[PDB]
Formats: sequence, C-alpha cells, structure tokens
Amino acid sequence: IEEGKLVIWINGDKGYNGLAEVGKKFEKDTGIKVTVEHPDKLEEKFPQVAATGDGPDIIFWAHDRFGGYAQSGLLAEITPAAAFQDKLYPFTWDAVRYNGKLIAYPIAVEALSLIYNKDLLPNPPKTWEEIPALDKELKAKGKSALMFNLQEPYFTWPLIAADGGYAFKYAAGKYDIKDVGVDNAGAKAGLTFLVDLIKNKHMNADTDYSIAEAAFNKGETAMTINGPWAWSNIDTSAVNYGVTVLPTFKGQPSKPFVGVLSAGINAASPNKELAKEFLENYLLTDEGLEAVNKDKPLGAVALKSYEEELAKDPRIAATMENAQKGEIMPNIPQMSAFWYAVRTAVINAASGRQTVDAALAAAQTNAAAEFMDPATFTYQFKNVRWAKGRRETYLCYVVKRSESLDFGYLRNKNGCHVALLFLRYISDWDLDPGRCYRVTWFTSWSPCYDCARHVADFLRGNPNLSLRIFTARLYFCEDRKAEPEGLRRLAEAGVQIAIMTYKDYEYCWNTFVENHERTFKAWEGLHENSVRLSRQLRRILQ
DNA sequence: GTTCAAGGCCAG
DNA sequence: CTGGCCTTGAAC
Ligand SMILES: Nc1ccn([C@H]2C[C@H](O)[C@@H](COP(=O)(O)O)O2)c(=O)n1
Ligand SMILES: [Ca+2]
Ligand SMILES: [Zn+2]
Repeated sequence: IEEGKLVIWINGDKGYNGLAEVGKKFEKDTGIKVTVEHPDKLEEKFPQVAATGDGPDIIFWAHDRFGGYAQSGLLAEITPAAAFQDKLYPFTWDAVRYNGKLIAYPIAVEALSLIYNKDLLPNPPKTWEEIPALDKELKAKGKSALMFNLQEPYFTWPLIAADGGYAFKYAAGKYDIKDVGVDNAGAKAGLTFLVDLIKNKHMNADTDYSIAEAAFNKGETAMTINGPWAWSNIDTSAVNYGVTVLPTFKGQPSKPFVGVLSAGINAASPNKELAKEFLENYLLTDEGLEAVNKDKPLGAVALKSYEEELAKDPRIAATMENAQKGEIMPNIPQMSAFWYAVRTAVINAASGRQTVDAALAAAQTNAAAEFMDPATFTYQFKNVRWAKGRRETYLCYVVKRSESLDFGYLRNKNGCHVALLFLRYISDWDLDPGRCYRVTWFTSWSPCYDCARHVADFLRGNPNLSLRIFTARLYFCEDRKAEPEGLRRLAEAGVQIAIMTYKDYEYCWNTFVENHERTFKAWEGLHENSVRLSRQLRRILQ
C-alpha cells in the first residue's frame, strides 16, 4: 500500500463519481492523488486484504459492519477535535464508537419512515391507535390502511421498541450482551398491538416486502413503512405520496434501527493523517457532501449545515426525525443471534401458533448472554489424571451456519446427560432443513455409549446439522470396550472428535466464561495430558 | 472425624 | 508409557 496516495472503497449503489470529483479537488489543492474504487463484495473483500497489510486507505460502509472490522483491529482509532465533533449530529458519533473509541467518521443516515398516499390520505395519522379505525373506513373502498414487511424484524421492531423495548442497553460506547429488553411490558404491548392488527385482518400477517411494495405502489394500500432505498420505485409508479414520522404508540415515538453510512480508516495505512485531512476538510463539507449527493443521494447526512440544506425536502427531514427518535443499530456480534431469535418470535406470534409471552420470553432467553463461573469452568474442564472423580458434565455450545447464532452452556440434571439436554434444546428450537447448520461442542467428558447412539441417531435424522465435539477428557465406564466403539460410531456419523488443546481452552475461556477481563491461566500438565489423551483417541478411532 | 484436591510410587 | 493404587496435606 502506497504513501502519498489515497485509495477509497465505496459500494456500487452509492455515488462514487462525485466522491471521485472530490478527490480530484483534493489532488488539485494538495498534489496527493486520490483514486476511488467500487469493487464487488468489498464488505467481504476488505477484511481479507486488510489482514495482509493491504487494501484501501478509506472504507465506506454501514456502521454495523465496522464493529466486526474494529474487533479485528483493521480500523485505526481517530481522535477528532471536539470542535469538529460539534460539526456533526451527536448521536451519529455513537454509531462510529466501538469499545469506547471512535473508529470511523459518520457520513450518512438511514432509518425507516412512514410512507402514505397523499390522494387516499391527505392527513396521515400520528398514532398507531388510529390505525384500526382508519382501516375500517378504507376497507369499504377496497383499500388497506397499512401494509409493510411484517416478516423481517427490522420493520416490525419500531412499534415493539416504541414502549420500553430495546436490544441491548448502552452505557457509553458499550453494549451489555447480558441484558436484552426483548421481554418487557412495553415490548409485549407493541407486539400484542401488532397481533391485534393481524387478528382483525387489518394486516394479513403473511405480508412480505414485495407484497407491501406491490400493494402500495399500485394504489391498494394507503400507508407502508419503508426507507429511502425504495423511494425511486414509488417515484416511477406515478403515485402521489409523502414521507413522515412513524406513528407513536402509547404517546411514545417508535424507534426504528438507524444505519450510519461511515468512512473508516484502514489501520494498516501509512496515510492515516492524509485520510483525516481529506475526510475532515474535503468530504465532510457542504461542498463535498453536495458533490457526492448530486451523483447519487445520501438520504440524510450527519453534517448539520448540509442536513439543514437538505431538510427543505420533507422526505429527508422525516428520515432524520425518525432517526433521532430511533436507536442506533448495534455493531456487536451478538446482534446476529438477536435478529434470528426475534425473526421467529414474531412469526410464531403472528400466525397464532405460539402465545405472545412465550414467543417473547423464548426470544429474550435465546438471544442473551449467560456466562459460566470461572471457578466452575476451571474445576469442571481440568484434563489431568485423577479427574475420574468428577460427576457433572458441562457442555459449551456454539450454533452457526457464517452467522454465529446462539451460544451458551449446559450442565447435568436429573439423570439426563448433557448431550441429551442439548438434543432437547436444539429440538425445541425449530429448524429450517433447507440450510445446513454447523454445531460446535465443548464437553467436560466425551459422550458415553448411550449418548453416542442417541446423538448419532439424531445426526442421521437431521442430515443438515454437522457437529464437531471438543472434549477435555475421555470417559470410560467398564474400560476399553463400550465407549471406544461408541466414539467410533459417532465417527461413522461424521462427527469431528478432537480433544481440547491449549488454543481450545483459550477459546472457551474468552467465549463462554465470565472471566472478568482475566487472562486464561493454564494449570500444570495441561499440554502433557492433552497430547496424552489425543494419543489415546487416535488409538481409539483409527 | 470425614471428604477432597494433588501427587507420587509401583506393577503391569 | 499407561493404568492401578496408596500417601498426604489441607480443606469441610
Ligand atoms: N458422555 C458423558 C459420559 C459420562 N458423563 C457423566 C455424567 C454421569 O453423571 C456419569 C455417568 O456415569 P455414572 O452415573 O455411573 O457416574 O458420567 C457425562 O456427563 N457425559
Ligand atoms: Ca443463550
Ligand atoms: Zn451419556
């Protein structure tokens, strides 16, 4: 990666010609040549090229991915003067904050907003409470009052979070994975209001994104909840429409998930200061953001002055208002487990195949943290000799597909070994047998014969699951004849059986245990017993 | 008095 | 080496 040269990466849907002209101005004034590129899957390409000390100097992308980029140390820390931080809206600086330090510059803002038909509705409602009544008046003209993408949780969430609902609480630049406001009085209030809308068939509950877009754009529905990304379509449908504040539930504004288009600096770049100069003095200006805007819209912008210039468009003003009344979409990994655990919980509560409090309790306990005790982990997972005197078996699990879904741990309970309890857990949890899942195990004791048979059968029945088992110790009762054949039976079923090495103990120590920012402490004889036990295992399977 | 973590010795 | 078995210091 060169010095004195700036390489900028921006997605294809965002206007790169105006940004390129900004770079031409920067080269005109300074002499540093700027080259902008719009590759494909740059959100995928950037981590790999950046891990090698290569890639772009600056990367433009939504702020949520920048958290994953920040955990991998691929983003330099920025310390812009408070005089510059005052130039942008304050809540936009929270979307570029990761682990307590700024990793990117806020550029653009996106959020859900209410899109209504001006002809059918000259005065849109300001409250969800007015929606049923209105619908009954419009169901007589052959019209629906409101239809949106009830399947995905990004669209139904604003009404849920309007009253005391949230994903994870946020002390400064910090989220708390342990606390999830999915189960709450107000969250149940919003969800039950949604269910009261779908019971009366004000919304058929089968509505997806395209059904609601075809419905609204062909004049059928009077209102739909959507973002700027679809505006262009409604502009060619010849429909006269408007964008406005999302209605308020219980008098409280609904909270959509705000996405912040951001410009981050590659940590491997030698041109960090050149990048900060370009971004602070050329991009983040009225002239820079306007030059970018004329090519392709940015929606609302974080720069106060230019956002005031753009608010003359009532649509963009609505976008910024709903953004300020909403909440920043978190950038941490657990958010994935959130989406999934909510994506089902509303659907089950939508069709009526599960009651509200059950769906929301299961959703909260699903996407939430629970961590093991450090003394408990160290006691239960010690691979030594003289470890046969341990009764309880602990199992730390990870469910992924690459989307790392729920993780946690299970222990022994009333005769039910941990493997069977995980079979009941993953069975109560529904499955979509069109996509494979990759399940990882960390066990105190390896599976016994009954557990090997039950698990191997479960694997025969659900051939989309693929399991790997890391065990601390090898268990035998009636040594040398029962368990080795059971472990070979799991081997026949295609279960990757390894014995935990040191790196596995690090992974478990930093993944499943509540360590209190304490480094992992290996005991005496860990490696010796590990190669030991791995030798016995290689002797067993092969 | 009793239970347990830990370690070493010896015989296969 | 691997597995089986006693001793011990110290904690419940
Ligand atoms: N795959 C295995 C094998 C054994 N065990 C533990 C749990 C049981 O409590 C005990 C079974 O043996 P017993 O009940 O005879 O002690 O060993 C376990 O948790 N998981
Ligand atoms: Ca969990
Ligand atoms: Zn078992």
